[PDB]
Amino acid sequence: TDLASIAREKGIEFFLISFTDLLGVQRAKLVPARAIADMAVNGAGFAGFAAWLDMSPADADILAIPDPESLIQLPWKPSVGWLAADVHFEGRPFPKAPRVALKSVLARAAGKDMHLKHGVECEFFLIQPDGSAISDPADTQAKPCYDQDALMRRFDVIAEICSYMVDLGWGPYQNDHEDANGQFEMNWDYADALVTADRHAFFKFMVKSVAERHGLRATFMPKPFAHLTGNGCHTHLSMWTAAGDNLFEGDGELGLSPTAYAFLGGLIGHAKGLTAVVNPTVNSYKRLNAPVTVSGATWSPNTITYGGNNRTHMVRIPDAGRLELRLPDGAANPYLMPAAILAAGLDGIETQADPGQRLDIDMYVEGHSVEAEQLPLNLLDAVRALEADEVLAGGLGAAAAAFAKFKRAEWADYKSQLTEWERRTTLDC
Amino acid sequence: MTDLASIAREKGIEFFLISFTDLLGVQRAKLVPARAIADMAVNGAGFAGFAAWLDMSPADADILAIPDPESLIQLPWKPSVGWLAADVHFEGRPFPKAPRVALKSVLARAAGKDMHLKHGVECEFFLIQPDGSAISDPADTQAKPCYDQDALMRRFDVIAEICSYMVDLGWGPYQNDHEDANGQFEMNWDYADALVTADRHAFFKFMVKSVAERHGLRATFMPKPFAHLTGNGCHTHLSMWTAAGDNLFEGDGELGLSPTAYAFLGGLIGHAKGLTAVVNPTVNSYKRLNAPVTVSGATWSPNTITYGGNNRTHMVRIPDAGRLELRLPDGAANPYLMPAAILAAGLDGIETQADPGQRLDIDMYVEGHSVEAEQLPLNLLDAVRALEADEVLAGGLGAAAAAFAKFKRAEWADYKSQLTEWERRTTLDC
Amino acid sequence: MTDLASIAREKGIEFFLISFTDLLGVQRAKLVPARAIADMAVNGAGFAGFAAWLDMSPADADILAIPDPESLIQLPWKPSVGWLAADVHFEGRPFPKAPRVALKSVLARAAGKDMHLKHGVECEFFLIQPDGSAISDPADTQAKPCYDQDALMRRFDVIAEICSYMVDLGWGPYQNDHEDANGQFEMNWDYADALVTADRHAFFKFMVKSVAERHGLRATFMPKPFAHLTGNGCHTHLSMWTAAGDNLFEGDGELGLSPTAYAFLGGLIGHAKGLTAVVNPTVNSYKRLNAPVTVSGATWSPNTITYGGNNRTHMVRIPDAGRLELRLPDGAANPYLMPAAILAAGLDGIETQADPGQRLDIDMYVEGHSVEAEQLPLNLLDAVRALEADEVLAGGLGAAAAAFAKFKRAEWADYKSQLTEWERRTTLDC
Ligand SMILES: Nc1ncnc2c1ncn2[C@@H]1O[C@H](COP(=O)(O)OP(=O)(O)O)[C@@H](O)[C@H]1O
Ligand SMILES: Nc1ncnc2c1ncn2[C@@H]1O[C@H](COP(=O)(O)OP(=O)(O)O)[C@@H](O)[C@H]1O
Ligand SMILES: Nc1ncnc2c1ncn2[C@@H]1O[C@H](COP(=O)(O)OP(=O)(O)O)[C@@H](O)[C@H]1O
Repeated sequence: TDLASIAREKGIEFFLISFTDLLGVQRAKLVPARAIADMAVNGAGFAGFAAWLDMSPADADILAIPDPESLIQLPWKPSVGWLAADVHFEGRPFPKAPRVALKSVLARAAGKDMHLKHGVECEFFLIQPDGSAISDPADTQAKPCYDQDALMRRFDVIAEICSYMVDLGWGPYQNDHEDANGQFEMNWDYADALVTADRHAFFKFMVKSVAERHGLRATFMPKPFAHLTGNGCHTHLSMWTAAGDNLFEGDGELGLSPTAYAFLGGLIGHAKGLTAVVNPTVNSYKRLNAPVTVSGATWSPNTITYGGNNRTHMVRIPDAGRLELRLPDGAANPYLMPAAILAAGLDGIETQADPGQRLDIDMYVEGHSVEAEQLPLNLLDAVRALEADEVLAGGLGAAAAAFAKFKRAEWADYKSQLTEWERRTTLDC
Repeated sequence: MTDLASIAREKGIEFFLISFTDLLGVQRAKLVPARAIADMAVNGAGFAGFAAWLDMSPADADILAIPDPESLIQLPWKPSVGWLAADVHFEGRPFPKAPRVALKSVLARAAGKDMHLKHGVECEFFLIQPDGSAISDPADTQAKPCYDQDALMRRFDVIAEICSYMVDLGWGPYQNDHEDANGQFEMNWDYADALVTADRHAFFKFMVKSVAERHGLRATFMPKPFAHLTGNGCHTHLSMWTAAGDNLFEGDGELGLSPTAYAFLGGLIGHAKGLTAVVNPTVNSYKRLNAPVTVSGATWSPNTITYGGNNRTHMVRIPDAGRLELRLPDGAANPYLMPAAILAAGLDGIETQADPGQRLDIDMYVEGHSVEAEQLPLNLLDAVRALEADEVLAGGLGAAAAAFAKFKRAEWADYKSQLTEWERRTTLDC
Repeated sequence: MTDLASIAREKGIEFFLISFTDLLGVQRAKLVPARAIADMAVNGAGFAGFAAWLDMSPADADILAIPDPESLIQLPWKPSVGWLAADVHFEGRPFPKAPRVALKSVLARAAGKDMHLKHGVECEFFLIQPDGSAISDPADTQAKPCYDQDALMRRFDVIAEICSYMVDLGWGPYQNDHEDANGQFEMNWDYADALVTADRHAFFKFMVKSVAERHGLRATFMPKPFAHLTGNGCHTHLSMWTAAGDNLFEGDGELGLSPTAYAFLGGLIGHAKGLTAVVNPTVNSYKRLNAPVTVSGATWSPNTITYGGNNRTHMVRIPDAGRLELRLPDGAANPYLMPAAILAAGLDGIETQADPGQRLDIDMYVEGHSVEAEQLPLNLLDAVRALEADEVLAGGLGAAAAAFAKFKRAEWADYKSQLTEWERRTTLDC
């Protein structure tokens, strides 16, 4: 059926034709039902220059072509229908647009009968509308993870959103209060990478929208509070044949196949550059200065290492037939992130990359001793690692170079800023 | 035969709170939609143990909290949610550091000797301002406020609502009182098998806190929340039953007690110091009014390792034939570790035919200065040392004891850096 | 022949400040009454080194700070007090981690080759509100404020007072300027033997801070105290003299320089990265305005490892025949470690006949994007790594280098936990 006919059936009065730009910003146009047919076929016009797409004011408008299978009637306002879209420029999918970049990598893998499936653990904070503190002043204890009281104190927003995911058929299965005061997580079933990526982009918008409707605010910022741990976006990954078999399932260590370990080998070999994409902000690189590893230290790995059922590494092996990449944070682009991961993975497969030795230790503690390689310490270094990484850069195409340019400009901006701390500690130098 | 998915459908349960109690008594829970409960009930809900008070490592596999379907409680103030108590499992086995698991281990040993602990709890709590700075009722001020009719009825709405919930839940509530301190209250219900009472105890605190907050108030089970007032006890009533339904404490001796009851009592006396660490488990548990002429609420807490008689002045009171009341525990006492440690002490007393000593039919707050009675530990650190040195208790509670002690010493080091306003005001001019 | 007790009597000195500079540039001092100075001058003033920035242990014997009687300065704003610079001694020997001692070691090596470093410092500073939140003069606002006559005279009282002090002290002050940033100032004086200039540098900062505060203001030598303004340089002028009084940098080559000057310059270029760590020693030292069209005060700091010519756009300027100006250092540069590290780099250049490369007679803020010039370290951690990897510098400064690096990494770990308002505002909606 066409979108126009569905608009009539479901009572949809407007569609949000939406695309994700290089910085993860949701760009959208609100079009009345009477216009969906024309837009569905010809796309909605946007001036790509006004988004983060590294285009020119003199370029022809991009046409964003809605994927009708992505359709989501806003559960809090069903008369509006959300669509994810592919940005086209001059008659071709635009390779700097993240969803397009992802579909390209997916296409290469599918051509080898390898279909990436993933699921995302999107931690977020519920905070005051002005952003200055968490939403619950009573959520204060040192180890608040899974706090029953605080969890239920936010039952209304959490349960409302969860029920929405049930109805949407995402298979939500748990809601938690996470490690930091004010921090939460709502998990749902993994799916085909494109499906999960669309849900991911929609989910952030749904959480922000519902929080705001309850007089609160949600943030997926990696390190919103100086005194608390950060928002991870830990990602679970597996590769499937079209016929429905999990290629990662095998008879090797921990129930993993050689394909799984070669994929993991790409993740390891490509970790430095991968960091730039999945920890994509200046803020992504801040850490509590704590010798005694906080309860939430696990939100982020420090070392290019794996694995085991061990939340202390860059890659965890939770179970047979999957890998968990713990590297990504809450700012990770829903499309660029799976795309860059897949590019690194496929390469590991094609080069039969060796992931090295599994470390069955606590990398936060007994891993000071080990000569494990360290992850990039800031945005600029991660970006340089990305540019120097030919497989990764070539994997993502022109998205990589445009991304790197935006991040360098953010870096320059950042370097003009003063922290209160440096003023306090240097004024009397 | 208890199928959670089917009950969710019958009763309109949209979410379950799969919950467990950690070593510090904190309620840890995950909110799972009904569509996920079958899987969770069989396999458990995963939690990173490191993130709770379980003395685990960041690198450990997640624990799996396996819900006890029999504990199910639809939240009376929000029936679409079903609360479940759970046993922490680690590496395919029950996790001995988890309080509910520690308790079940002791009960199993007792049950193997055909001895079944039943207890009831007197969970005093205060109703206070949301910011915690004062009691909830500024008109509750009189020097002797206990059982004040006015103040009690002024909080009729919160108390009656919670009591009605307990009626419907089948706990057999039978009385609600204003207790000894201004702002202090208590709601009693029927004793039951220890695990049943423990689960109810854990749920009860959550219910009182939740309902208070819905009414714009706050509840606290803190031992000594106000410097000018007496404290929250968790006085505990105890009896031991055969599988066939006989109360072993019932007998022909003094006050209607059997020698078994007296030997159990003997274990409580013998293990008192270490017991204090578990049932008075916070730095705050050791604060006391400095009054030369006693006080109305002095009874909230015993000072001496003594019993008994129908006398609220001792560590152990004999309220009636067939039971002992341990008056030691305070409101911070872990709902599971407390019955566990008490049972460990009492089983040892029975096994050794422990002698409880002389019953003192005197007022221990007065006449108990004279009597050469042994004093209870005066602070957290001394209690913790007595616990670590107590083989029966430490061994009885398993690894839970050592982890508990490590946590308490860390709290103690924290406490030792703090300054009271008093010491500043009285020492600044030294 | 310089007797402190006798001078105290002649000149009315009631107290001495026996002072030393630690690795972070902090002035450590003890206030001793005149009656004690003889003993202190011979034996030194005791300090617990652990309590200053000297990377020592609580268990170490106190260091003894032995005052250099020749450094004596009666505080011009309070002549009853006599300031003395001191060498830190530990276990009967000069302490190599102490900056003044580190500097004297390098000078001794240079002097052993009949090479005597003389330098002068351009110590920019801002005059600011006592609370540090803004510059001291709310009327100093114009986009190009450099040498503003109005704003300069509006602070005539503090500037003239300090200048007069420098006149009486014999430093040969010759000019006072409003510098490039609003609120920024500079007071120049004659170059001198390196140790003399270093002592004066240390005293000067203290004098400016002290006099500003007496006038209800505050002075700061912080590199980048205001986000909207350029920074405080400590541009340093350098020449090397024989004992007989000849300036070795003077010669017949380009711009009146000898091959010795060019080889010295070659060492500055070769050792630039590591040098950056010492003379730009704070996290704050690496902040910069983000302007596409340069700025009036852009010159406060070089971006590239290049020279030279009478050109304020490079890391090294050749102001005139017979000297080099290193523009690298900022206001946080340790008065002793900075000349020490510079001299270590320059002596190596002379020893290796280091090639400085091509002089660039261009505007490096503009035309220096094109030129394939090497960039200076972009942050503290990278500078520190370059320093640790620099054998000549690390070896030249001795244990002072390693301790310095340890301190800077610790500051860095501290910095990495901080959030700017900018990143919160631009990332909260990610
Ligand atoms: N084979 C798989 N491939 C990709 N993602 C998966 C796979 N299996 C599960 N996931 C997803 O991983 C995420 C985390 O699952 P979860 O069972 O909570 O992991 P764990 O309990 O081990 O931490 C969920 O979104 C889940 O659906
Ligand atoms: N045989 C028993 N064993 C354990 N607890 C009991 C027993 N009998 C009563 N209790 C419980 O003791 C608690 C207090 O009972 P209560 O009659 O109010 O004591 P009293 O009036 O003597 O002070 C209640 O929870 C009650 O159910
Ligand atoms: N031969 C020299 N060696 C070291 N420093 C010198 C030498 N000559 C002058 N200086 C010092 O350099 C600093 C700057 O001098 P100045 O004449 O104002 O430089 P310019 O005007 O070229 O920018 C002063 O402290 C000055 O005394």
